Formats: sequence, structure tokens, C-alpha cells
Amino acid sequence: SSQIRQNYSTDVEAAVNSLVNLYLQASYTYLSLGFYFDRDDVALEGVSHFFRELAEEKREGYERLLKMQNQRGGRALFQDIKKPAEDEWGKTPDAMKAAMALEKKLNQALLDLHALGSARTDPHLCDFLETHFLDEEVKLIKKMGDHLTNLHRLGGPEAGLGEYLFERLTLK
Amino acid sequence: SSQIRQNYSTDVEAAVNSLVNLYLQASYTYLSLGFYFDRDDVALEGVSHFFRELAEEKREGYERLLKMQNQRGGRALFQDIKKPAEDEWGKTPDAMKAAMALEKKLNQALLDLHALGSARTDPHLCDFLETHFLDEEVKLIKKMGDHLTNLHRLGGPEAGLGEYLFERLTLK
Amino acid sequence: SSQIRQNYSTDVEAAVNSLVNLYLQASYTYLSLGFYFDRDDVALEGVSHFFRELAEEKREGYERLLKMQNQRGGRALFQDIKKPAEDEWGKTPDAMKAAMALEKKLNQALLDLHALGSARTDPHLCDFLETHFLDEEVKLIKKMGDHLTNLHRLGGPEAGLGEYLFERLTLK
Amino acid sequence: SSQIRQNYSTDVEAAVNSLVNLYLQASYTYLSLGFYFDRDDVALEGVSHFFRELAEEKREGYERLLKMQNQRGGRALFQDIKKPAEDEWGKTPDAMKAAMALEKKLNQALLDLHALGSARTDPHLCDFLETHFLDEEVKLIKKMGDHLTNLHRLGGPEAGLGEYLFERLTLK
Repeated sequence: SSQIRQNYSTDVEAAVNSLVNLYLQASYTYLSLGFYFDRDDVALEGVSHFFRELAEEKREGYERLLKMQNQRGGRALFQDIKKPAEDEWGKTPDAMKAAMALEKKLNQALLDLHALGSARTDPHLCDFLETHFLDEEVKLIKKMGDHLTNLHRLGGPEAGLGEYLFERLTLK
Repeated sequence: SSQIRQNYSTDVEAAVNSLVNLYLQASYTYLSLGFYFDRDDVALEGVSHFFRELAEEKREGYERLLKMQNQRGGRALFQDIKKPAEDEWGKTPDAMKAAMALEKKLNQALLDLHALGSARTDPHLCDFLETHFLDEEVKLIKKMGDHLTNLHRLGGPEAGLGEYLFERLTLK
Repeated sequence: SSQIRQNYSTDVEAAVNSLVNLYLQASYTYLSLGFYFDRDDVALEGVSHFFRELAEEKREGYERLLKMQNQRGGRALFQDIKKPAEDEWGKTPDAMKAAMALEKKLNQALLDLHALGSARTDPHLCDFLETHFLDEEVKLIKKMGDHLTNLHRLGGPEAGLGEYLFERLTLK
Repeated sequence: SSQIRQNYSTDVEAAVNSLVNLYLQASYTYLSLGFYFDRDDVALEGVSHFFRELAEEKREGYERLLKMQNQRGGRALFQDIKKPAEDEWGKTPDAMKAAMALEKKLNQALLDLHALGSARTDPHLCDFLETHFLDEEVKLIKKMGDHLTNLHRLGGPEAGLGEYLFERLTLK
């Protein structure tokens, strides 16, 4: 057992380890996306660089979750980071839909974890998620929402020109 | 009666005065440990300086609590700050156990107060404790938990050398 | 297939993706180690920080590998990241042996990949691994070897005392 | 013959002189493209500037080759630099396909020369090409591959407009 187990339940601990696996699948998916958009047959350095940053944000994510779990004295435990859903992410809007769907899944897992944390009454977990996960997701999901709307706006028979202008002018 | 006071229930107000008294007992206890580890027959200036910092932190604790009590229009009511649980804190590990147990008890009182804040529906109390209490306690109980683990790693037939190397190389 | 892909054979590409998966298992293992050594019953900030930097450096490893595979016109693809071997890593020498074994396994995969690149006549792959992998692992396996020797010079009948000194003084 | 000559085979000298002539054809080709894209009826100062830089990097190439050949006691037997394959290079993608075909042929000559370096046991030649030719051509062939994919993703009824946007937003 652990001497720092002040009010941190075994099912919240199991949920936080499940959340860490989710944030790891997210970092690994944004790694796959980040390098996919740098393949020569895709060649969108800015779309790449955006998902390179999201892999890093999700990496600060699982590092904060593990840091927090050790702060609560929980057992960190690890199971397979199952592979990113596609090895062929397709056009920028397709990949941005996949990124959006991944982040909405991830935010759902955080909202579910806060629902659990408030149900068990674990105020430090509520604070932690509130402080730098729930707002991290909401800002980032809004940013991907703006990107999706701009990619739908730029959609048409000239969609290739759309993706280039999206990348150069929005994604630096 | 207060003219500014809103939502802030009488049981929360009394529990905040109770938390102030607990944070004062804690501060006074860390004053006792802080000067105990500076006694000539104990002589662990780093262990002293650590508990001196905790007395300062638990002082910022009751000061933040009382500033908040006033901001909510609560009467700050001052009860006796009872004598610390010992004045012979003994070996560094046994003193650190007493600190750990005090700090866990203080965190438990904050969680009881947050649970009361939730049960009275007071968001600003919940925010205030989440902002700069529950974070402090979990970081500090973790820091004591690490100190205890290192002291239990160092404890043995050479325990006095263990206490010294802990005080020198962990506690500056 | 790719417009840029020159000389980069199918078995080089398969081996490089296998190396990316190996480096991902390595980062994930140094993550588990890094957070295990931060765990309250383990409490070794410098050992945690050492494996945190190895998770970081193995992350530069797979990111450099993927960057290179893209620069060679490979189709980077992703298997599951298999979990770290066992998460109760034992005492620091037991964990440092698990790290050494993992690192020698990883360096073996680099040497196998360079031998494969030499057997397929891929000079650029030979250069890339020479440039900032083979040196990178040899320096690091030397550093792990130094740490193992120190943890076997220490860590006899004084056991835990030697482990603490090793963390404080060797690992900052 | 030469008092410093060691392991530098007459085959390696003949191949290095052939590579120097080929890097001179490459710089001379990128001179023709560089000034063709500066031409009033073409007017793409970014595409011009891009090929002006490639002519410069291919010059740093043949100079560094000659500097090395003197470093190894070979004789710099120069040959006629044939005119580039066109001067009416056409649209930017169709010119840059020729830039790719040139650079991949230049990279093939490096790989042939490195294969000869291994087949004559010249570790210093192998290192020299590995150090600052092979990885340049790989990074450069990647960069052209990215530019071609962007240009094909900008080729269609939006041609010309996509060619200008490519210049304006990539080559600036």
C-alpha cells in the first residue's frame, strides 16, 4: 500500500491509468499524423507541425496525469498503446475530422473521469482536470473546429488548393 | 449581520474557523518541529529549515483562509491553539511521520470542508480550496511521503548517519 | 511508388519501422521507469529524472527515425507499443539492469539495422545511424554500465543507504 | 605517384572527377533554371531564388569534392560541362520534375561512388560523402518532393494561380 492515499479511490486510480492509455493513444496518433503530413506524397509541413505540437500537448497531458497520480500515491500501471486507427490518414479535412473525433473521445474520457471524480468526491482530481485538461481540450477542440470549418469552406473541386492555403496561411 | 455576505452558509463559516484553528495548530506544530530540529541535542538544520518553511506555508494557509473568511463576510472566530502533539519529536523519521499524519489530517479537514462546500453549494469556497489549498496539501504530503520513504531507505543500524545524509543531501 | 524514394529497400523500410516501434517501447519503458522512481514508495527524484531524460532521448530517437524515413520516402507505419516489461521495477540496480538490457537490445536492433543497410547497400542509412544513433546508444550504455558498477560497489550490506547516495550524488 | 596518395584508387579519382563534372552540370542546370524562372515571361522570383540556391549548393558540392580530391592526392581532371537538357523549362512543376530527375541522378552518382568506395576500401571517401553529400541530397530530394506534391495538389483548372501561390507562400 501507500502512505499518501488520502482519498484517492482504486476505481479512480484505474480510471486515471485508463485515461493515461487514452492520452498515450492520442500522442501516438498525433505522432502518426504529424509524420504522415510530412510524407512526400502528402507534404503539408504546417499540418505536420500542428499535429507535432498536438503530440507534444498530449505528451504533457500523460506526463501531468502520471505526475498527478504519483502526487496522489496511486500505482501507475501500463498496458499496450494500441496503434493509431489509420496508417493512411487521407486529405487534411479527413485527418482533421479524425483528430477532432479523437479529441472529442479524449475530452469525453476526461468529462467521464470528472463525473467519476465528483461522484467519489475527489476534489483535487476535479481541480487538476479543471486546471489543465478540461480547458486544454476545449481550447484545442475549438481550434480544430475552426480548422474544420475553414477546410469545409475551402472544400470543392479545387480542394487541393484549399489544403495548401489552409496550411500556409492558418498553420503558418 | 454582514451586508456583503451571499450564499456563504453558517456551517461553512464555522468550519472555515475550524480550519483556521487546524492550520494554526499545524503552524504551531511546525514551529515546534522547526525549533526542535535546531536544538543542540538534535542538530539537523536542514530538517529544521524544512519545518520552518512548513510553518510559513501553514501561516499563508490560515492567512488565505482568513482573508477569504472576510471576503465572504464570515466572522473570524479565534479559539485556543492547543499545544502540539509532542515537544520530543525524536528521530527525523518519527517526526516526519507526525508531520505526515498532521498534514494528512489537515488535508482531510480540507476535504471535509470541500465536501461541506459542495453539500451547501458554495462554488467560491470549492474554487478557493481547489486553487491554493488542495494543491499545496497533495504536493506537501507527497514531499513528506518521499522524505519518509528515503528515511525508511536510510534507517537501520547506521540510522544516525542516515538522518545526517538525508538532512545534508535532501533537505539542503 | 514515392517520387523521392531511391535505394531505400522494402526490408530497410520494414526494419526502420521495427526500430521505430522498438524506440517507442523504449520511451514507454523509460516513462514507466521515470514515473515508478517518482512513486511515493520509491522516491528517487534523480533516478526518476534520469529515466525521464531517457524517455525524452528515445523520443528524439523515434522522431529522428520517422523524420529520416519520410526523408527517404518510406511509408511510416505503426504497430501497437507493447507495454513496459514489468512495472514493479525493483531496487535501482534491478531497474538499471532492466534499462541496460533494454538499451543493449535497442543497440542490437541498431547494429542489426546497420548490418542490414550495409547488406542492402544503403550508405545514407549507414550515415544516419552512425551520425546520431550508434554513438548515442554507446555513450548511454557506457553511462548505464557506470551506474550499474556504482550500484554494485554501493548496495551490498548497506543496501538502501547506497541507493540513496547514488541518486543524490550521481544523478543530481 | 603523388607523395600523399593513400587508398585513393585511380577508379575513385576517375569516379570523383566524373562526379565533379556531374555536379558542374547540376550547378549549370540550376543556373539555367534559376535564370529561366527570373525571365520576364516566367516571372517567379521565388522559384528563381530556389534554383539560384540549388546552383549555390551544387557549387559548394563540386568545390567540396575538389577540395577533398586534393586532400586525397587525386588529380582534378576536368571535362566539358555539357549544356543543360533544356532552356525552355516550361511550367514550374514540369521544370521541377527535371530538377528531381537531375538530383536523383546526382544522388545515384553519389551512391555509385560510395559503392565504389566500399569496393576499393576507402573509409575516408565513404565518410566524406556520408558527412556532407548523401544527407544533403536526401534532404534536398525530400524538399523537391514536397514542392512537387504541393504543385500537383495545385495543378488543374487552377493552374497558374496555384503556381503563383506556390512561389509566393512556399518560396519566400
